[PDB]
Amino acid sequence: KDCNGSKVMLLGRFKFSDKRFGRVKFSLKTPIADCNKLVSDFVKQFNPRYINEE
RNA sequence: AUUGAAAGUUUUUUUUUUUUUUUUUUUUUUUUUUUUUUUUUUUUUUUU
Repeated sequence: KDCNGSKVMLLGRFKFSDKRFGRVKFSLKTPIADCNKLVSDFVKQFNPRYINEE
């Protein structure tokens, strides 16, 4: 939902059989494009199933 | 049936010889097998 900050994502070799391995987050370094309106449109059109990452 | 007649114009002789339809005469002169086409798309080096 937030353009200026992402959630935590599982990625790497071990991300299920471990707690301290496979926790990464994304961020925009050049937010030069309007993004919040785009995210709002996407969630208002498709209504994606929000999920949480252990 | 004569004045009154009975006789092959016949035998014999090669139209033959000499002489290459011959010499010269390149089926060649030219014409680009080119021309448009991305070896491309899909796939988390990974779990009890």
